[PDB]
Amino acid sequence: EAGEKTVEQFVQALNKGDYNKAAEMTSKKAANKSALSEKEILDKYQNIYGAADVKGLQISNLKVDKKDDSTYSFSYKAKMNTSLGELKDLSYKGTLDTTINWQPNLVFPEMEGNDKVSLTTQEAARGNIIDRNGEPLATTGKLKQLGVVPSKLGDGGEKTANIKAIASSFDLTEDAINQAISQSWVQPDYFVPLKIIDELPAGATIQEVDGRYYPLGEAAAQLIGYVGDITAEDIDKNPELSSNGKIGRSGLEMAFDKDLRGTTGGKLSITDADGVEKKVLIEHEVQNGKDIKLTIDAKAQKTAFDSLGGKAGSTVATTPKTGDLLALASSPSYDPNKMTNGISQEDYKAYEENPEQPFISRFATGYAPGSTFKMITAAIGLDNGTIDPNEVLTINGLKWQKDSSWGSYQVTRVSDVSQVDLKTALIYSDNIYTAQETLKMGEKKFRTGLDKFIFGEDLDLPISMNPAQISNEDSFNSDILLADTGYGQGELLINPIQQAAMYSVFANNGTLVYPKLIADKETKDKKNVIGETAVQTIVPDLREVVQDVNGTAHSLSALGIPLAAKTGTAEIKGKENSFLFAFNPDNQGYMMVSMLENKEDDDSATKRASELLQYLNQNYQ
Repeated sequence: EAGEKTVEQFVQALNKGDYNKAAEMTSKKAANKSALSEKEILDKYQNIYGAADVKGLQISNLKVDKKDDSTYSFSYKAKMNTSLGELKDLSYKGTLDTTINWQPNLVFPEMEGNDKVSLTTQEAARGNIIDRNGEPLATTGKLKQLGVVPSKLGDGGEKTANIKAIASSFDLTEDAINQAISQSWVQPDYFVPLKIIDELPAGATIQEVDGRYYPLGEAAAQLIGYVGDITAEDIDKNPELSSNGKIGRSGLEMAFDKDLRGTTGGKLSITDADGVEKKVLIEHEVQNGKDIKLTIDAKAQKTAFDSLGGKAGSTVATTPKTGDLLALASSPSYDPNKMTNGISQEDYKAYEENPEQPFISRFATGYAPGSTFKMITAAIGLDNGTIDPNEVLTINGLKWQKDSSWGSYQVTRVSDVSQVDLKTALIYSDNIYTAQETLKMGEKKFRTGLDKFIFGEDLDLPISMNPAQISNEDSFNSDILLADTGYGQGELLINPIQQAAMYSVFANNGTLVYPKLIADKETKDKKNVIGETAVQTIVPDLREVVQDVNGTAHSLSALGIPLAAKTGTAEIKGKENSFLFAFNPDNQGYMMVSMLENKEDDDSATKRASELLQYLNQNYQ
């Protein structure tokens, strides 16, 4: 009858922690109907379940018959979550009076009379994400935790005045302080945690508590990611997750959650009235999460993020001969510490509504590579024999088009240099030279040179990422699209990591070295991507891009360090992105690609790259 509804509500009240209503659905105390009073059932359920942090109690196979004229029996299978994992396949049985004749059979299947529960949980320590030199990127730190002692809080209006004072001095609703103070585990003299603080009234104290901590903060927020309290929804996906631990929601905290979380150790069992083991429900051994060391340099990461100055952009720093990802900075960013602990709705809405989008991992976002890609188009042209470094094109003005069939579109350069060869085009960042040489090269030869790269490949990196593409379809279907792809801004989509991968060929004499994030990983490369002669022709021109007084990266020559560089721009609609590629041509110890997305006028990726270049030249030979 309607007794099935009485069982559904009973499991629903137990599922969300409401033990008083669940106990209110029980029958009066007797020997035929119910074994305890409602308060006794309340205390038993709290003491047992809440100690085990029982959440996500879900039932199935619910069958309800009718035993006598006023009794109806019921049975169902149940699944539970504890600090020790999932309790699946649990057979519950009992009677109905519609009320519930409660027996200790309904706490755990095979308890009877005055049986107790043994919960010994003592373990867990999430693995640490450390940099290439052992510096912490995601460890456990001592955080400041403000909470309230109910006894030292006051009586009557004193308590209300102090609650309003604490709620006003730290921005929290009065109802939160009163709800945490009135929760069922709290005692008058216990420390009730309220918030973690990034003038303490009567009752407010602050403790030092272990918690997930990110030393670099926003500087590595996109890469490392952040952690969050496990919900019932997450327990639905993976059963072995403890119902109280933390789970990585983004970045490497999520990509490596199984390797970093370990397994909480303990034993949940049922004992008799005299404490002798009856049934072992759950038991596992303590296993802390495994630490994960990356190729990231802590100081290089911090410097590459600070150099972006909060503007929209990204910076990737590698050791091109091995592929070690020294730095993966994305700006703007968010506070991961304030994200894992206590984040207000207003601040999270400010994060999500920011047009610059601090949440996106810009180092893994496909972009038009800009006129930097000129290098690639040059190398291909030097491999197939299309581009003679000696030949000089006569270019008049700042705009050019193949013919009047382009209508209103023209390729734009910045410097009106009449005689332009390859070295001059690299020094002045000439887009017209590149467009003309690309059109003379043809689509077939250009795509032949391009397919020697990593277009369409899915890199072996623990970062969510889409493979780089040359264009939308397999053919350009347009001379304009071919020319624009020539100087790196058509339907091209290459994220900064893939950009560094492709550009590594100039530091390995034509061999592409795939980027590496895990330090233990072996070095994988791809040989004969571009010819050796193309490298030995372009790299000195890339030196001239810095040394010549009209090189677009001449401001770096003041640093007095061996640099081979190439600037770039990309117009999308108008919005303009700035690019800088730079590496040590003497020892190939480091390589760097930086980007300013939708740059402010007078701003450039080269204007902010000096300090990172100095650090990399000092510490990576």
